Amino acid sequence: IDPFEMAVKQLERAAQYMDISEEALEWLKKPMRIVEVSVPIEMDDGSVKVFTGFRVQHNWARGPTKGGIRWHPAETLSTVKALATWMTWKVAVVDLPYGGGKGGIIVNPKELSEREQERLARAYIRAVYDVIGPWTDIPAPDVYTNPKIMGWMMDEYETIMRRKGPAFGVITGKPLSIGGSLGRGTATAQGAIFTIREAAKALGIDLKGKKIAVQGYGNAGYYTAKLAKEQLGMTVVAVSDSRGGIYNPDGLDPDEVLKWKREHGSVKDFPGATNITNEELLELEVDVLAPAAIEEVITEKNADNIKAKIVAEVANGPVTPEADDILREKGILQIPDFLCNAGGVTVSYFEWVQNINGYYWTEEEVREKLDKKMTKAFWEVYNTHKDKNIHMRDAAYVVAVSRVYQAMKDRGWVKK
Repeated sequence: IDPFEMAVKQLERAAQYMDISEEALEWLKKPMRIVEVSVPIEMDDGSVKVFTGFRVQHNWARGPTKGGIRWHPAETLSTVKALATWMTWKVAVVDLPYGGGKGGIIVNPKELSEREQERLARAYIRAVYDVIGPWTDIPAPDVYTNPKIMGWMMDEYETIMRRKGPAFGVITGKPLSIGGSLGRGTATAQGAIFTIREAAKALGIDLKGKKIAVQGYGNAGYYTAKLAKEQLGMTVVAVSDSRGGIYNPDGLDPDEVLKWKREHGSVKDFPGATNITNEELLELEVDVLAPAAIEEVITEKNADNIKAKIVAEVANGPVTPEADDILREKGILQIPDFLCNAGGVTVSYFEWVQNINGYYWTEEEVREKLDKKMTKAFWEVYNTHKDKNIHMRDAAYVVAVSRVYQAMKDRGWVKK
């Protein structure tokens, strides 16, 4: 099952729930520009190896395209195109002046040296310079790619551009020393927490004293649990990793859990915590469940056993459509996967704005702006949910596609 076909099928599913012209749908089913380039670098042994690089710009009706760069040995053009299509709706649902973009290199960075990684980043910039820019296409960190690569890429772009403009704004996720932005580390978790708070508010419930269970204990789940406990006052009762999971009714402190994980190798054998597997955690009775791990974790098999009132899809697509329908029939409020984790792209947009303006904000300003954006986006999606009597995921798709379609119609690209 190809990923781009999956994305197109999802888009058609969304379109049959809204009034959109056929020509606009056909336009949206095709990326507007796809760039495939060869990336030659010099290895440490002296030889020259050529890698395959991609840069897909799905749509730029609303503004310059946005999207990360992946360095994964399993990268394909279909995956990049599907992720660019997903990024279009992701930036549209938050009402950002951005389009959809995505890049990738077919490479295994685990076997590349520090110098070789720098050469790869610089060569990728030298190859895709003609299709990227501060107002054309803004890359971002992604799978197996870190802010250090962002700094290298920005330096190479500035060298090529000869400092004729805001070279800091060409790429986001940069280190603080060079055009970086505060609050980037906790962006996704902050957005997820804000969406969870808004969902609980809408449902008429109090977070203070409520249980939460988080699956996956990476950089998105640990901050989610942390900020949940501080801001929402919720009692974290269960966390899990790929190896295993733990559960303790009284409450878990994520700090020593992460310490233990980064000292033991996994989040298990915690004192007073019962060792449980991911499936037991998923079916555990809680108030908020936040899957922040490998995709497709809530399927039709365990959909009925879920007892969480709110399911926050922090990860990218952890719920299958059939399990999604089952959860909807059970009165479970699902936050769309590309709406819950939209804090990262929002903070990236804030970083781009700071770079473009030459003025940089503080932590509090970034946090309050992110709160405003997430609150407005979630209430828009929820109002569409209630007005159209369609699925929340479907409501988010309707909102995003409606915004993109209006932008296209205003530009005159589509006449209907």
